[PDB]
Amino acid sequence: PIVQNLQGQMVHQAISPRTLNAWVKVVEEKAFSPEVIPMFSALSEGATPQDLNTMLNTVGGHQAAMQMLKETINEEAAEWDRLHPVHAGPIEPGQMREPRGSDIAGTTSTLQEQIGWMTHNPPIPVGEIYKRWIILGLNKIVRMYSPTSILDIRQGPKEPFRDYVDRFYKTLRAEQASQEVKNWMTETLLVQNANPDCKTILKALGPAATLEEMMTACQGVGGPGHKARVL
Amino acid sequence: PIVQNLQGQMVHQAISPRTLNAWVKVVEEKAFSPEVIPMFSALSEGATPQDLNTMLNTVGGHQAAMQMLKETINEEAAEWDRLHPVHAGPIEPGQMREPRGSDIAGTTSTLQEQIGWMTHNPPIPVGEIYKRWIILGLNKIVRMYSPTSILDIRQGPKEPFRDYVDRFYKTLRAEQASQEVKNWMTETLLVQNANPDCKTILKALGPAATLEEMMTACQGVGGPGHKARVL
Amino acid sequence: PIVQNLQGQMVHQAISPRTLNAWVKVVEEKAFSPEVIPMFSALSEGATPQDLNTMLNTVGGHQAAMQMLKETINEEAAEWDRLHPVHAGPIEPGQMREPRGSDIAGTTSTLQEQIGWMTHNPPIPVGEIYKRWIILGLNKIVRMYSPTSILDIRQGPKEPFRDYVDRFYKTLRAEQASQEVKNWMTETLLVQNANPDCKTILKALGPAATLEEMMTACQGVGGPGHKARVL
Amino acid sequence: PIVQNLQGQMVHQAISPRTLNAWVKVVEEKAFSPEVIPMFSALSEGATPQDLNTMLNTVGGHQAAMQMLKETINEEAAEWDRLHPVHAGPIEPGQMREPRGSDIAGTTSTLQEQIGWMTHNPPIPVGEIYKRWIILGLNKIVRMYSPTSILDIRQGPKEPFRDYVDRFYKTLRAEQASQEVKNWMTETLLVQNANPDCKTILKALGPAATLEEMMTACQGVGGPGHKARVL
Amino acid sequence: PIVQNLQGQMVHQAISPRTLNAWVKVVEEKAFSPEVIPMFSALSEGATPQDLNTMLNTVGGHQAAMQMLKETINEEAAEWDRLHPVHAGPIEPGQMREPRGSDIAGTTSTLQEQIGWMTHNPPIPVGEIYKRWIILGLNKIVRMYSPTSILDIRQGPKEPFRDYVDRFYKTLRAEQASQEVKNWMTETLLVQNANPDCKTILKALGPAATLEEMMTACQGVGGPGHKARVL
Repeated sequence: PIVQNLQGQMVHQAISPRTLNAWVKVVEEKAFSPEVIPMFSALSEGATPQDLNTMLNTVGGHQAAMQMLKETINEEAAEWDRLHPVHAGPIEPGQMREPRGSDIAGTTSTLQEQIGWMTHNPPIPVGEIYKRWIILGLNKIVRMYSPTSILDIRQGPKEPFRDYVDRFYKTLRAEQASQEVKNWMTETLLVQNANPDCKTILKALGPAATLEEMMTACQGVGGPGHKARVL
Repeated sequence: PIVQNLQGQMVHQAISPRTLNAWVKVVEEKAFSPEVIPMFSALSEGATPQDLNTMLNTVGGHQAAMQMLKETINEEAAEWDRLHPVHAGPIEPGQMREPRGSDIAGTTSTLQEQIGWMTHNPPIPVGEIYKRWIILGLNKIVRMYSPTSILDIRQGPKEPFRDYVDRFYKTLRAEQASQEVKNWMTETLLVQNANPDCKTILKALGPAATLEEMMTACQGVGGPGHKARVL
Repeated sequence: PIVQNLQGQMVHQAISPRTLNAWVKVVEEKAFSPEVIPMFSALSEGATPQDLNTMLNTVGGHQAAMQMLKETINEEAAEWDRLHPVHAGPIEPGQMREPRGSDIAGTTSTLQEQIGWMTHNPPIPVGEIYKRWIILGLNKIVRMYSPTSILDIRQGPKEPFRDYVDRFYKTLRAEQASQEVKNWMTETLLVQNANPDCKTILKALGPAATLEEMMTACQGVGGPGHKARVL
Repeated sequence: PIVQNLQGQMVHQAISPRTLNAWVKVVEEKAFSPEVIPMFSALSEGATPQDLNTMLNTVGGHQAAMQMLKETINEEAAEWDRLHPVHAGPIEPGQMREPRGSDIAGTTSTLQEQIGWMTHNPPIPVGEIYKRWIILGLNKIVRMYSPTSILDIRQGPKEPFRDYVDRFYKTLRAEQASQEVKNWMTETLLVQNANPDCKTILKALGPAATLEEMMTACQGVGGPGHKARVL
Repeated sequence: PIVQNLQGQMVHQAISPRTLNAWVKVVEEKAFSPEVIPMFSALSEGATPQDLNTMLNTVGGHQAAMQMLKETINEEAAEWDRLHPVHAGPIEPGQMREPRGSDIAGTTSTLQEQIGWMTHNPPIPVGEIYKRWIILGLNKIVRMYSPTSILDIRQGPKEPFRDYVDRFYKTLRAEQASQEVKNWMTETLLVQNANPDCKTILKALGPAATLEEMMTACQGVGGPGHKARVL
């Protein structure tokens, strides 16, 4: 990634094994979970295409998803080719050539030419384009190895209301659908699969208008709320 | 290692005992498996010929593999002797001698004579060549200690397609043959040594179809498929 | 047949005795085969009616086929006489007469007259009209002798697909079907009159399998007599 | 077929019968095997599309394979048609008719209408493109006679090496492996799937070997006699 | 192939299907036999490298031997490449580009290049250069079928002299043998192991006598072979 940004934002240092082991511990245990996306992003803000490749090829497990990520990136580098009819040398004497999808993806480009674009004035941000495409793929794998299953879950007769709404709101985050389809998940699907004693409170006070009332309401079904596993 | 933080300037910083502790603990655990090869390249980025030796000899185990690398680096040292002369014209202050394959190996040279070639204008690539001879040399270990006959690969009787292709790539990564051969293993042996019902769906789909189509297919063969347990 | 030039000077010669010696080998071998229908065409290029009659007369055996043909062609002469518009007569100097079913046979036309119509720009293409009449009867010959039944054809229980699939397309080579129906026969009935063990695999491969995978199906169920030996 | 004459005019030579009798015999004897392929190509030179139909459709046996070729030509005529649109650009007195996919196939174009593209400048190459879709079709059919697994086949215990070597190279000729691959099968698989007593010498002699040296290897399996075993 | 004078206003036309058809009929009837190679030597005069490889390709059988010919060919071309290094390359009024051994083998030349060398002055006859290497490929096979054992081919007193003629001249000519080797071989394998009543006869003649006086020797000799001599 680039280092010493207050001094100049031009001088580099290779990806840290500490950084890679925290990615490799995510990629085992949390790769399929929505939280992958901001942790990856925070880790790889300021990175080179070389850095973005090196995190994924460091991974020893989940080799189909690493392949799924490789597919998404070619599918996107293929779109850059149909989007941009780019030429080989400089179209303007005195300036850089334009990057292609392969130069963006890190196949046809040295660390020097990658940071040549980012450091050139004005910059051309060849890893800010790359990291987007790994986020398309992280969204694609979050679906592929781990779909929502929101019909399947429900509140059982001795099961707590708060913990069931904690699951549903995680499931609804992981969901990639439009807003109106998810709005029905909250105002009908939740109300339908809740226990009937929690159902009265759901239908009275509106889940599209309050939730704090219903964290205090409905504490018989799953039993007293201070004896709960999460505390 | 060399570190840089200001443009045009090189400066050394000493190898850490904690950098070495991490190294020798992932060699104890995983040996020289592909998850270590771009972690080592990231560990040894700036590393001198003095420091590389320092990583090579701090390892206590896996000595047959280490010895197969000692044979490999000095074969390459032998080859640098073959294609370049020995430096033996007389030297003076303000005159550097040109490296032998052993000066590149660090096995007849002091830190000052090394960091001199390396911080030079324009620099001599004395740290990058030795690193290369270990990265080739680990690929050389990996290919022998690779346990799995890719020719004799077969799907589990209750196994899902999704774990089968994931196992398939993971195994194929350490096999020796050039990538055109890997590509045909992937077409051939994955369609043929899947479980019988699947092997027909891949024939209907096609051997040359896109990896999403192949990853999606064959679910519920061998009993129900399954997904990551983070919702 | 005539002699081609670019001089318009189109001289005539009698049919080659060799062209007939090749044909009277072909009539004995291949006379009710699908092979004889463009193979007649291949030897009768530039034919006058007298060359088309001469091929007919030079056959000694298979008189029941040459007779059923000659019937068919006389029906087409008679068809063309009902098509013909009666009594146009010599109402233009510089204008050839309109041809009847007898002129196209060669029955009320002399050889010189015949080459006239042909060598005219645009032609009146009498010999080709006759040839199409003959090919049209030769199709009717193959239709009436050769296996053409789609409900009689079937595959036995330990019978290769390789030999079946071949004599299926040889059945429908000879048969007439409109395109829409010929799609339906190849799709529907070829799979359906297959044996239970092949047929499940052919349900499996379906219309989704490409014809290189489809029409080589069933080799591990048909055993060593259904696989190829390698010569 | 056609000969070029008098400053770009072409004039027909109708086929020789002794050509036509050979051509149908080679298919009747060897089917669609490797050898027919350069011989069809030679039949295909100096001929318009309509002749190539007369030569191809004369095949009366082998009709499943001929469906697999025919449906290749059907498919390739669609690719070519949707590639170049007929009559949608600039047009004027004296221009000739522009060719569809149907016209290259010789379905919707006439004999001297096929020559009309051929005698134009720049000239259009209707024969060679048609000839091209047939040759690609005939490279599919050779693999119908070749083994479905080339890893699982092996030489029997008392079986000749000379047959074995024959069989492997004739296999590589059907399959049409990539260049990295092919070089790796003559080195690895041929060695591994020889019989264990043919193995011991072929490992020892190795794969730099010259073919006579290699063919005079493994005569020990035959045992002692007056005959040598390479014959 | 090429028609008219090679050192003249040479012309090149498209290949007869007959020439490939005829050759491979001979090969399938008679294989690599002494009557055969002189037919191939007669065809080659006026055939281009592309034509010469199209004949070699048109042979479908006999493939361990056809490989040994392609290997022997490349071994002549490798030696030729090294012997005859390239001089200067493309010359604008000069040679279009100059051949190397793989060009003359057809391997890296297209037909317009093969025709441009022969239509240069001095003409380079690449099929005449090619022809001799190919005949060495034909010959290389037959020396394989020939016994190499001098112990086994030895004369003895029981069997007639005519019958040692095939065995002798088969092994002797299995490679290039000089006069010095042959007189060693005629004494040691033949004339020293004759019948004792023939030995003094053949000893006054000596090893470099003619074969017709060795064959007609032993006039007035009784014993084995005396009813089986020509005189």
